[PDB]
Amino acid sequence: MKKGTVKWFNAEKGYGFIQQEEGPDVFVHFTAIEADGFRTLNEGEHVEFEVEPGRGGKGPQAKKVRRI
Repeated sequence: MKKGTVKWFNAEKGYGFIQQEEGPDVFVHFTAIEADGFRTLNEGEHVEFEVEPGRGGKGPQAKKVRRI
């Protein structure tokens, strides 16, 4: 479970990318976002994300994303 700001979140498509203290971004999708209702984020805002192995194309996906 990592927490970081979001670079961009396409609500029209259902995908986004988050960047933690590490460095690189993460693969996030509406099928991973963990919220109760509106699963839309805002660029510049903080949000959590649980990077998983066989979940995202590039590998690390936001299996567990949170709004912050």
